[PDB]
Amino acid sequence: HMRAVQYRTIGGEPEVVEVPTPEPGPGQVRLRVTAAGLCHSDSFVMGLPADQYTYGLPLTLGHEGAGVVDALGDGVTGVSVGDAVAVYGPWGCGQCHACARGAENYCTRAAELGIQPPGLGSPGALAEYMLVDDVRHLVPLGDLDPVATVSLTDAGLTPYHAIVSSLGALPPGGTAVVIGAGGLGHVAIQLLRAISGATVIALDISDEKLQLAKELGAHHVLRSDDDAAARIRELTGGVGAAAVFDIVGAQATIDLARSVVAIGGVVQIVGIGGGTLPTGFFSTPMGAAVRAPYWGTRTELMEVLDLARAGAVHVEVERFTLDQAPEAYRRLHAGTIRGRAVVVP
Amino acid sequence: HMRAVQYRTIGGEPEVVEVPTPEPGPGQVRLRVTAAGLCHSDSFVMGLPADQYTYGLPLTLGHEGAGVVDALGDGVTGVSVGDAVAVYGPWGCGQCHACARGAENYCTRAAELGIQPPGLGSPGALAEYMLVDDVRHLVPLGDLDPVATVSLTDAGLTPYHAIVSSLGALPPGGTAVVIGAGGLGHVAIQLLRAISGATVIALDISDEKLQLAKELGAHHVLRSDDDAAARIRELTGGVGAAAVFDIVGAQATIDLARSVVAIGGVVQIVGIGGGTLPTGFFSTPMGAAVRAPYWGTRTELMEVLDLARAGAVHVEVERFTLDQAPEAYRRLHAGTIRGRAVVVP
Amino acid sequence: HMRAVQYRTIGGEPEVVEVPTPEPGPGQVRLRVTAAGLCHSDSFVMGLPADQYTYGLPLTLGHEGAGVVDALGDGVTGVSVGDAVAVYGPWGCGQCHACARGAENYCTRAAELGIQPPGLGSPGALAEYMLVDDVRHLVPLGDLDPVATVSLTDAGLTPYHAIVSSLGALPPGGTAVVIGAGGLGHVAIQLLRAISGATVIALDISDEKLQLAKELGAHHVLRSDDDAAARIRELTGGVGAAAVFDIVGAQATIDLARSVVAIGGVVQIVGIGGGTLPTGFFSTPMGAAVRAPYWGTRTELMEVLDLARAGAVHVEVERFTLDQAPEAYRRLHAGTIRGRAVVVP
Amino acid sequence: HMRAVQYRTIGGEPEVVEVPTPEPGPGQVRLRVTAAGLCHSDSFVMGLPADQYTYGLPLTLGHEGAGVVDALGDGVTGVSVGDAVAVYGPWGCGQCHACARGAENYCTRAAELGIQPPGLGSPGALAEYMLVDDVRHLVPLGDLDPVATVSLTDAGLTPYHAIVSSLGALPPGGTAVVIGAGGLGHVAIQLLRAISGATVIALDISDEKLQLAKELGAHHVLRSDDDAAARIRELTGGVGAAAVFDIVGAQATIDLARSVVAIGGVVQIVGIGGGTLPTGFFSTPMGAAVRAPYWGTRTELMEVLDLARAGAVHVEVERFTLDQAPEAYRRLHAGTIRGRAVVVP
Ligand SMILES: NC(=O)c1ccc[n+]([C@@H]2O[C@H](COP(=O)([O-])OP(=O)(O)OC[C@H]3O[C@@H](n4cnc5c(N)ncnc54)[C@H](O)[C@@H]3O)[C@@H](O)[C@H]2O)c1
Ligand SMILES: NC(=O)c1ccc[n+]([C@@H]2O[C@H](COP(=O)([O-])OP(=O)(O)OC[C@H]3O[C@@H](n4cnc5c(N)ncnc54)[C@H](O)[C@@H]3O)[C@@H](O)[C@H]2O)c1
Ligand SMILES: NC(=O)c1ccc[n+]([C@@H]2O[C@H](COP(=O)([O-])OP(=O)(O)OC[C@H]3O[C@@H](n4cnc5c(N)ncnc54)[C@H](O)[C@@H]3O)[C@@H](O)[C@H]2O)c1
Ligand SMILES: NC(=O)c1ccc[n+]([C@@H]2O[C@H](COP(=O)([O-])OP(=O)(O)OC[C@H]3O[C@@H](n4cnc5c(N)ncnc54)[C@H](O)[C@@H]3O)[C@@H](O)[C@H]2O)c1
Ligand SMILES: [Zn+2]
Ligand SMILES: [Zn+2]
Ligand SMILES: [Zn+2]
Ligand SMILES: [Zn+2]
Ligand SMILES: [Zn+2]
Ligand SMILES: [Zn+2]
Ligand SMILES: [Zn+2]
Ligand SMILES: [Zn+2]
Repeated sequence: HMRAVQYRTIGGEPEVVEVPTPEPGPGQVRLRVTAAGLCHSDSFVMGLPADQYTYGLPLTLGHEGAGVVDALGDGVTGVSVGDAVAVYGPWGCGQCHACARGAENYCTRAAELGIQPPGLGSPGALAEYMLVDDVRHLVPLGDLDPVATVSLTDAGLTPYHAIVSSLGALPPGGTAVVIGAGGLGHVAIQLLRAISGATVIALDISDEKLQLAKELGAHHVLRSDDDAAARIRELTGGVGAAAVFDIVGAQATIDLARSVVAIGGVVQIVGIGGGTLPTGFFSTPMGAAVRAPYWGTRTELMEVLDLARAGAVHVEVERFTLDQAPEAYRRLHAGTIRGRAVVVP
Repeated sequence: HMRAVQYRTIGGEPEVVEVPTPEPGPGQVRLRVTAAGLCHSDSFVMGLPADQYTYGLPLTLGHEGAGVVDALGDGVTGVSVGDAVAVYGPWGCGQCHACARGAENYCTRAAELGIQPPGLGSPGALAEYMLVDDVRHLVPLGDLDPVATVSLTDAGLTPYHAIVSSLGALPPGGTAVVIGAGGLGHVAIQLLRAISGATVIALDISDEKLQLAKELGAHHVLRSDDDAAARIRELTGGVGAAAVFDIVGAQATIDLARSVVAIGGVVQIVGIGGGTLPTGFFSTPMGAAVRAPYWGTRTELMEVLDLARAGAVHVEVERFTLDQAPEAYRRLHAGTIRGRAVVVP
Repeated sequence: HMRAVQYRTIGGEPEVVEVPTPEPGPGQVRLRVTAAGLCHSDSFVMGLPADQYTYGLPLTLGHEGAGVVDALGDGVTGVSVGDAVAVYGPWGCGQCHACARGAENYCTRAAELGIQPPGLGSPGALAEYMLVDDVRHLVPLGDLDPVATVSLTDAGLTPYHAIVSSLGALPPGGTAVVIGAGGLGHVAIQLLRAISGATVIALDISDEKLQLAKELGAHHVLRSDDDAAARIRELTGGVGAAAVFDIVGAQATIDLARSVVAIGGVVQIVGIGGGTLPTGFFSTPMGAAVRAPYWGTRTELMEVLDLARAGAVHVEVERFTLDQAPEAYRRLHAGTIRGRAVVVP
Repeated sequence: HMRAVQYRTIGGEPEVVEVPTPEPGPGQVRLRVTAAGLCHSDSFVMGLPADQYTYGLPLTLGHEGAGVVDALGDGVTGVSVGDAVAVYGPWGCGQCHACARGAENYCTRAAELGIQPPGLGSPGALAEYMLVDDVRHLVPLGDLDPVATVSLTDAGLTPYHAIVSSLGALPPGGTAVVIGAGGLGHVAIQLLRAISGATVIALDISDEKLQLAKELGAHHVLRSDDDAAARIRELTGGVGAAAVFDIVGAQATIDLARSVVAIGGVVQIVGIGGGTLPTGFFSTPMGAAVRAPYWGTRTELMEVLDLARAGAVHVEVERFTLDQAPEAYRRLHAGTIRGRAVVVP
């Protein structure tokens, strides 16, 4: 009845399979999927041992989703069949203190209630159709290209969230360091330019990726190696960086972040790569804050899409078919994706 | 001993005159003036009746000052002879709650203590030399061109201050309206682009000035006439503008601001033009805030200069000599200055 | 089938009448009403000429509602029959930028969509039963006394909102002025003590009401008369008040607010009493902001109720029956209610 | 010429000694010391090995200072002989971006320029007289008791700073945990009550100290032991604490802080006790921030003193003479000081 990309066996690769076409229950909506982004978080999930994997098998992947509204569940109002929409991913209960400010990413009853994001417990977007639990998890696209913008649902939303949180500690004329210019990173750079006055130093491990970072707005680019810290120190007059966004989050990138963050600065550990930053006296500088944020808010998604509309941010897309999804994931693990891999089913 | 531009007779024009070269008292510094901006606030001061004028005669004009440090007063440390510096203008006591956060513009003991800005009570910058009361009112220029950047001391500082105050009410994807694209206005536009994601609508009364506004970053430009409000309504989907910066502040521009500010929006009345905005229920929308800010903070000046360094903002300058200062002021009143008039003595 | 208090004829008084007991449509919930507060906003609505009145006749009054969940509409989840809940009143669309941060009070599509608060267009709480449009407009009471706390839905929520907005301009050791110690006012005073370090000056026109204000936390109380401004000036060392909350909002109380707000201060015009504050240069001080807020946010309601739980705030209640509702409204207009009139049907 | 308490030999105890009475150089002021607080930071400094100790020998101790102005240095204005003043301790350059907002605690040129706080490099307050570098490091006392309030210069200032930084993450009705109810801790508790709506859970290791914490405003007190985490979990409905202030900062107290901080919460590591908090994914919860703040700002000091004036905070003082300073330090290390040890010379 419909085609989809699923994780089905622990330690195995994602596979294109045929599954039932779902029907919207009451409250729910079905989208005909127009675009679906691939995220390195998916590689992280599939790289988990059986004892640590909690999302059930099979799992349709894909938590960056956009589409056209296909069918309405019982009692649904707010959207009409035919509306083009992006999917807000980090679902929450809707009612707690956090959910009420739109910050369903920090919902305090989601684990207890078994609420799970699409592609991370609930059925994802890498399919011809998908279900969304509730109308508040849908944002209008207007006449934004779904393929061009779908990744703003995470590749944009997540670093935007990290940046907005950090703005107090990034005055104009301060310096922001971005470690990793990939899916999130290449959007992170653009977002720092759009809404701060900060000088942006990007880092990565291919010249080719550094060149894209330069073009996307990075004032300075640097290889992520042993020299990085000292060059960043030189670039900031020895003061260090007011803000550091680590989009890798390995021990070594975190170590780098610790050596270059300024007095009173902030480190957002965005990338999930196995490290921790030892925060405390004589480890991190005085006044320096460290945080590992997760995804972002409903308002923030809308805001990121509005930046797309205004031409202030865009995704560098590498386009694929549904059948190529496995192939594309292999490319992503190998580091041969330029920007974001996006599937059009 | 030195040449200067002064206001000497009520209702009269500024004149080039010869005066004593001042010597720095203890705490004070003398600058050899490298650049001096002209502001429409000066026209406002000289247009005051005798009973309302409080700055004493004669008065050397010019509150946008930059220079090279010429001589040190007794006990001065912090600066060296030869340092290039911008002058922070809205002087305060240094010690009250406001002064301590750097916001000497909102100093609560300045009037009581007779503290007055250079060119607005104290001797100004339109001269070959000038005195600054204290070292904390000097900011380093580095290798910024004094002539290009001097006006960032007010033409930049003032609207930057207004914008920073308003950022909470300007999410990315909201709309900011700028009424008046003159000295402050043409910098205001650039600053909104540098540090917000907001769509900028500029307004003015010459096509020529609107064209410069477009080039400087305004997404949309509009003649400031009877149609303005409805076009702004159309441009925002009928919601109105999240923020309005009125750099004219006449009753009519204020009236315009009131008709277009959105629910929960903000109006910064920056221009001094004789009006007031009737703020209250069924006059201003629910949640809408109105403010008449003054100048800006010490940190904000530094921040604006750092934006100049990073190429994010600049002043469109029209250059003059000291002898042409009167001529230049006539031009400013007539509306035939492109950006900012700057004198080099 | 059920008893209710309605406004039925323009210029007439509210009447106890018998109406149909409503049934919950899909999405909706019915409450058995445990308490219903009376607000002076209701007097304002009933005092409107026919051409300005937009809520339709008849209208069941009462926008401060609490209850026990009586029946669930089709497809409703989140609440169970038997749950004790407060009603969040300033309803919005749920989906716009403002609604998504919980600030349905500043919803930008409510007027267009005909969305109306209970007791202010939709059927209110002064009845044995009431309908709520959606589950997100219900907050749990836990084991808070509905009668004691119901007025926190507006009498608390509204000034809390005004205070939270103003906190940046109320450092500890600054002074907050509260003009009017009535339903909102007597809670406003308590809230300023709970969550700021500000010295509180309350004002009113009866000694008896001033005495309650003193007891509820006001550091200083003053008759609202010609001497008020100078006493407030003396009390602040001539600086003025960092924040002023006018809970009357008549021209004279607004005039008072203008004369006493400090440089860089803020005025929240909370009371609806026909005035406007002329905001602008030489009318309001430099940096002073003026705002007419409306109600508050979803998070703020929860926060106010949590303060009640912690014993940090309470409502001084004057208790009535449904039959006494008209009588109680007469008392409120005459100024002989101590704190808040609350009806228990 | 004058008596003072100094650290003179590595690993040795502080001694009362006779030294020259200092004279104010230009810019400087001499205080006749009216009170001098003892801080556990001093124990930390004296417990340092020779290779890690950087403050030179001898060193007059005492960084909580208050006094009466005794003599003016050359060119000093702002203060008069006879003015009662508290000493702002975390000195900075005065001119950098941080210093300009008053945050000399986060000055980015202090280490480079050898600027050192009184009692932590510069000569301290535990003496009959002391020198202050500049007038901006003095705050007026008014008619506050120097002995009662002197410790607000650090015991108050430091946690106030930590709390103010955390307020965004402490809505009213959230929970704040304070680990350690000593000099800073017992003020921290009061400050959380004064300026937030948060429920306060204090912890310590003596019943006697816990009892004082209860009296000073702690809603709940708990022994700092193996049960602490679970009781805190029970007390917050399993959500955890929105904010945790660790005033011990040992590995075990930091471990406790990590287990109880909520999703989106914040940990301020205030105490210097040798630990670090491993901040990062699956170590700290999503959105949780960790920071090790240092001292506070100029505005914050003023604000804390203004809270004292208003009766909102006070120091529980244990009074000593200069000769008893060594004895008092022994007591502090042994944990037999109730609140703050204060010396009156
Ligand atoms: N916190 C969140 O909510 C959240 C959300 C989405 C993704 N993520 C995480 O963010 C990280 C990045 O995701 P993505 O989709 O952008 O990955 P990606 O594969 O698109 O990009 C990774 C980039 O990191 C670069 N890189 C690798 N090692 C590096 C090093 N030592 N120094 C500098 N650069 C280095 C690569 O060259 C590449 O450009 C992942 O760990 C992912 O799980 C986190
Ligand atoms: N608040 C403060 O602290 C502060 C500081 C500096 C200047 N100002 C004030 O700001 C205002 C502008 O100063 P400036 O130096 O930029 O003046 P300017 O002469 O450089 O520019 C004025 C601009 O306003 C435009 N204008 C005039 N009427 C208009 C209308 N009805 N609609 C749209 N545009 C209109 C003109 O065409 C011109 O471009 C003045 O009133 C000045 O006194 C205030
Ligand atoms: N902005 C909003 O969203 C919102 C919400 C609710 C109520 N309100 C408005 O707030 C105002 C107060 O409502 P309430 O229910 O507390 O009224 P109330 O009748 O309970 O209290 C009014 C109080 O104001 C006092 N007062 C009257 N004139 C005064 C003066 N000149 N100076 C000082 N005190 C004076 C009275 O003595 C009384 O104590 C009303 O205008 C109401 O419509 C606004
Ligand atoms: N970050 C800063 O800028 C700054 C400033 C001043 C002081 N400090 C540091 O703050 C800490 C406290 O200073 P103080 O003067 O208040 O010390 P103090 O001696 O006055 O108080 C210490 C308190 O901690 C309690 N305590 C010890 N171990 C504990 C545990 N495991 N659990 C709970 N409570 C415990 C003690 O019983 C005592 O009440 C020190 O480490 C000091 O160096 C930091
Ligand atoms: Zn992802
Ligand atoms: Zn939730
Ligand atoms: Zn000016
Ligand atoms: Zn001042
Ligand atoms: Zn009301
Ligand atoms: Zn809405
Ligand atoms: Zn200390
Ligand atoms: Zn500094």
